[PDB]
Amino acid sequence: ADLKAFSKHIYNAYLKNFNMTKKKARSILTGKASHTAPFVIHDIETLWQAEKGLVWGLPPYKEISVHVFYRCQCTTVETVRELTEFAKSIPSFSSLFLNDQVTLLKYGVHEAIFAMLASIVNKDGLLVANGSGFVTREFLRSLRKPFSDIIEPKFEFAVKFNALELDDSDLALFIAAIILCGDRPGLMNVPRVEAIQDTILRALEFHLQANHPDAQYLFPKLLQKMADLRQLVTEHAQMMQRIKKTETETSLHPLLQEIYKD
Ligand SMILES: O=C(O)CCCCCOc1ccccc1CN(C(=O)c1ccc(-c2cccnc2)cc1)C1CC1
Ligand SMILES: CCCCCCCO[C@@H]1O[C@H](CO)[C@@H](O)[C@H](O)[C@H]1O
Repeated sequence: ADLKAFSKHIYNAYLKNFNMTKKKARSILTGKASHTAPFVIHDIETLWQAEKGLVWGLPPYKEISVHVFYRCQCTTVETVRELTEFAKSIPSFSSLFLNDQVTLLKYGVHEAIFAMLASIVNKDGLLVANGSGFVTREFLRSLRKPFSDIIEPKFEFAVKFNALELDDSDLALFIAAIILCGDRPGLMNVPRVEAIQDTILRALEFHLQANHPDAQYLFPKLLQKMADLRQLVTEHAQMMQRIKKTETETSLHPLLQEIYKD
């Protein structure tokens, strides 16, 4: 009965802390938010114009693939910051000891990052710089290995995910469900976390039958997506290890070194 209130507070935490909603993202991608459109980045020259000021600091320069890799890090570290504030706005999360909070964010943020990335992605590319840019998938494909191999799987997941047609209120509960996961290694108060997760799942199962009355099997499809996200992030972490090993001139932000340390 109270699930509607617990879930409303999660929605508010979502709207207060995340830079862009799926709502705002889809209106830009479809040309319904402004009479100015995102600047399309599809090669070195458009990339250079975007950096020069059209659209928008980092470690010293090295090459274009690496440059784009540093822009991906900057966006992930920033999204880690929004996920930390989102999580702390969930009272039951803030009741956990600080070390359990860190353990859940450490192993959950990338799963949650890649779930939210679908919102800014279509089959042809994705938005950057708060919607001022659009970077083409074909450009990101043209990057040299291993940087194109770490990017392209996220588009595959994103286009299938977007076929579920979730709105921001669905996503807020789904993200909370990914972060409050009782399985993370070294978790201290596991029973307390599992109870929170279960509450969010029940809130989510209720929310879907109200918001998507005609979509059947959506809840078990979303549970499957959470299992798919765990595997996508396992493969992402393996690809990050190879970059650490073979791309020695490429630096990793220190906060990402901590997440990938284990
Ligand atoms: O392991 C880590 O934590 C760091 C390593 C991540 C490496 C893989 O990152 C991927 C993969 C697929 C899709 C999106 C991203 C990065 N993201 C971007 O929004 C993003 C930002 C800027 C550009 C960009 C800017 C300028 C010119 N060209 C491209 C493109 C994409 C989302 C945060 C995930
Ligand atoms: C900002 C929230 C995201 C934080 C994710 C980074 C977690 O790094 C971990 O921080 C712990 C210190 O508490 C260390 O003990 C671990 O060795 C380290 O892996």
